[PDB]
Amino acid sequence: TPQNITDLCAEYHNTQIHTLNDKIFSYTESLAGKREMAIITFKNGATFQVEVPGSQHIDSQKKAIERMKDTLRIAYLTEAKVEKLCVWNNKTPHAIAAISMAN
Amino acid sequence: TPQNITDLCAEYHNTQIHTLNDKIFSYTESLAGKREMAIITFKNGATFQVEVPGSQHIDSQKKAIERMKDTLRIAYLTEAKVEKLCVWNNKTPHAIAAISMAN
Amino acid sequence: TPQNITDLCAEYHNTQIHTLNDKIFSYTESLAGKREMAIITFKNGATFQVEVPGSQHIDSQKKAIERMKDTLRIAYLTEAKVEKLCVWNNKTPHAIAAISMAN
Amino acid sequence: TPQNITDLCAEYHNTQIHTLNDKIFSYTESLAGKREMAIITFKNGATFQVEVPGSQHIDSQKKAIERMKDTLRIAYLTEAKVEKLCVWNNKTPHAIAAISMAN
Amino acid sequence: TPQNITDLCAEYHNTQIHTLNDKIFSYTESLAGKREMAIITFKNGATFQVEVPGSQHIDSQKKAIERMKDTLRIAYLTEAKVEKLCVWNNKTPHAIAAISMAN
Ligand SMILES: CC(=O)N[C@@H]1[C@@H](O[C@@H]2O[C@@H](C)[C@@H](O)[C@@H](O)[C@@H]2O)[C@H](O[C@@H]2O[C@H](CO)[C@H](O)[C@H](O)[C@H]2O)[C@@H](CO)O[C@@H]1O
Ligand SMILES: CC(=O)N[C@@H]1[C@@H](O[C@@H]2O[C@@H](C)[C@@H](O)[C@@H](O)[C@@H]2O)[C@H](O[C@@H]2O[C@H](CO)[C@H](O)[C@H](O)[C@H]2O)[C@@H](CO)O[C@@H]1O
Ligand SMILES: CC(=O)N[C@@H]1[C@@H](O[C@@H]2O[C@@H](C)[C@@H](O)[C@@H](O)[C@@H]2O)[C@H](O[C@@H]2O[C@H](CO)[C@H](O)[C@H](O)[C@H]2O)[C@@H](CO)O[C@@H]1O
Ligand SMILES: CC(=O)N[C@@H]1[C@@H](O[C@@H]2O[C@@H](C)[C@@H](O)[C@@H](O)[C@@H]2O)[C@H](O[C@@H]2O[C@H](CO)[C@H](O)[C@H](O)[C@H]2O)[C@@H](CO)O[C@H]1O
Ligand SMILES: CC(=O)N[C@@H]1[C@@H](O[C@@H]2O[C@@H](C)[C@@H](O)[C@@H](O)[C@@H]2O)[C@H](O[C@@H]2O[C@H](CO)[C@H](O)[C@H](O)[C@H]2O)[C@@H](CO)O[C@H]1O
Ligand SMILES: [Ca+2]
Ligand SMILES: [Ca+2]
Ligand SMILES: [Ca+2]
Ligand SMILES: [Ca+2]
Ligand SMILES: [Ca+2]
Repeated sequence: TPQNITDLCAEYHNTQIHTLNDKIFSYTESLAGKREMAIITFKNGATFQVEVPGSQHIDSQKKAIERMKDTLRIAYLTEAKVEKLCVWNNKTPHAIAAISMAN
Repeated sequence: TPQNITDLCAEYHNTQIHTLNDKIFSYTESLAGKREMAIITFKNGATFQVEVPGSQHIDSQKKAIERMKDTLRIAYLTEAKVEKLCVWNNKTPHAIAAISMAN
Repeated sequence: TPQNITDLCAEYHNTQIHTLNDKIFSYTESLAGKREMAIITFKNGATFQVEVPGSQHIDSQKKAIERMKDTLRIAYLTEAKVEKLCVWNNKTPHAIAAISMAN
Repeated sequence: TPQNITDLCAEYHNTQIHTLNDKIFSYTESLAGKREMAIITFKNGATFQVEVPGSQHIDSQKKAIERMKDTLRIAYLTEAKVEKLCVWNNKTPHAIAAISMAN
Repeated sequence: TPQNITDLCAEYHNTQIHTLNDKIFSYTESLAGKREMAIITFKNGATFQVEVPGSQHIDSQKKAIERMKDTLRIAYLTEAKVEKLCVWNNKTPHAIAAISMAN
């Protein structure tokens, strides 16, 4: 299996790496019906979503989606540096597929 | 798909953005029957709930309701600055739909 | 809908408010069969349980029971000041219905 | 309903209280099949498990077993002082039934 | 039942102990389809996965797999020293079976 986010991201169609090397600037979370999601931004204005669970997910990606929103919240609150995100770039905002964190 | 809490709130009827730019002053949680809910307040007396799950919520919102109460608890304990709340204003106290945090 | 713990407590029979204004002194939790519960005390010796889930609880409370134990453990570990508890006072020890944290 | 760990421990056969008054020295966790468990140690070498779930457990204990593992991990990572453990002494290592924390 | 990670690790085929005595250098998390997993690395370049749940795993392991990803995330964010890992060495990268923390 790939051993880093760059290699993991490159296996998938319609994906790309954003290199942030920065903490999350804002964290937004919604419980509204059909927008049960999180949205993050960085200081540079880059904005990312964790997608609303739907038909494009295999429904074990379901637990993974919830984990990812947990990780973004704790990263925000701990000012953890986000190294890279692997995103689907065919969504607006870009939708997070993977995150890497390093000091 | 919205990129911020203001645009997301505008997708919903009978909602309003409140801007607090302040940490939560009090956090209340209840397990009592029919009042399984959370209430937050700010120093200025603004008071909001996460509603008891009911018929105004769809299946997809149930997990998000639990998530939002987790988020408010950790935000209170971290003294995290709350930027904005998107709220349903036909409820008293007003009911949270979404939160944004930035500092 | 109540906007504070005192008003919420008054919607039930056999409840009362304790005003602690103090951090949790001790936190005890048990996985022993039929005693799957938590117990907290304060420096003045006031002692409270989260009750074992049983037939006296409705389905909607089961998540909220789990949540309350999560809340008491993180409040203990962060030395958070507990303002008030709403408790059923026909249990020994008093059983927690709601909690408020402020200051 | 007991009001302290010592009184809870005395409801059960084959138990005893260990009085540690110290933080957890090591935390071990396993996902290997048939050893889905946690093990903690103290500096003096006292060693305790949270049992692998099985037919020795009633249904109401399964959430509490998961909770106890959560509690031990956060206790370890916060260096929380463990006052007492109630354990079954007919297991090797001794199996945790309850924990109390105080400072 | 084993009392430490080395003895646990000797219970399985195709496993070995790695002794790190270091905090995790990076934490990677993916929800990408069929690759829902975490990857950690240490400063020496040692790289480990928590494997995607699949047919090598029995039902009793599924909660433990999710727990182990929770553990690595919080270990990462607390800069907790990892003492040893027990891994399956017939995977790439080596797959985590168990973890011990001590400092
Ligand atoms: C506890 C209390 O009475 N506080 C009030 C504020 O009202 C609460 O908070 C607002 C946001 C809402 O959730 C109310 O239902 C609560 O009782 C009150 O805020 C104003 O409330 C009105 C309600 O229609 C509008 O939301 C305004 O936009 C708010 O400014 C303030 C000011 O009147 O006074 C107390 O702090
Ligand atoms: C361990 C012990 O005996 N503690 C007592 C207090 O009682 C405990 O805490 C109260 C809140 C209740 O849960 C009891 O069942 C516990 O044993 C005791 O508190 C008073 O308790 C009575 C009820 O029995 C009323 O609730 C009063 O409002 C409480 O002040 C205090 C003071 O009497 O003494 C020991 O700390
Ligand atoms: C190539 C890389 O990114 N790192 C390597 C180490 O290998 C990685 O980590 C090990 C533990 C294993 O998961 C490999 O699959 C990874 O690529 C490599 O560690 C040694 O790896 C060998 C197996 O190839 C043995 O497991 C040794 O015990 C490990 O120390 C080291 C060489 O020491 O080089 C880079 O750090
Ligand atoms: C809120 C906003 O419009 N911000 C702009 C950035 O765009 C956002 O973030 C990127 C990563 C995508 O999720 C966008 O959909 C989102 O609106 C914008 O970032 C650039 O977006 C490009 C696509 O339009 C592309 O992904 C590029 O890689 C990325 O750098 C930046 C720079 O143009 O400006 C912000 O204001
Ligand atoms: C690794 C080791 O040998 N530790 C010693 C303790 O034993 C461990 O911890 C106890 C609580 C049990 O879980 C043991 O199975 C485990 O090895 C030892 O504890 C004493 O062990 C006695 C018999 O093994 C008996 O259980 C007794 O209750 C307990 O106090 C302590 C104290 O002598 O020393 C460690 O070195
Ligand atoms: Ca800062
Ligand atoms: Ca402060
Ligand atoms: Ca202190
Ligand atoms: Ca220390
Ligand atoms: Ca550091």
